[PDB]
Amino acid sequence: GPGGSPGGLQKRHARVTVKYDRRELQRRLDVEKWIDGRLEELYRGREADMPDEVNIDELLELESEEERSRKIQGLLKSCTNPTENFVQELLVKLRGLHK
Repeated sequence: GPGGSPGGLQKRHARVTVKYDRRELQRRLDVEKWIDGRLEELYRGREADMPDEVNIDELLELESEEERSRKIQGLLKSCTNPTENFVQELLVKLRGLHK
């Protein structure tokens, strides 16, 4: 439509925002901004349609490779477009501590 579109948002396949806004890590602010911007890109309605957000948990305070980032990749494993961001985001965040 002329800008205002009725159906076709594909910007939030799930109110999934990471609750990591209080810790010494450095992926918390990005935690809410990375996942919210993820479904904003992804699409919701074909693959990731389901929720997906956990990476920051490990890097937040675990000392274990982005195990959670792999979990979201489990539900988003499908990937159908810029998903490369969703999967790389959860992983990119863990790339702060796990290096």
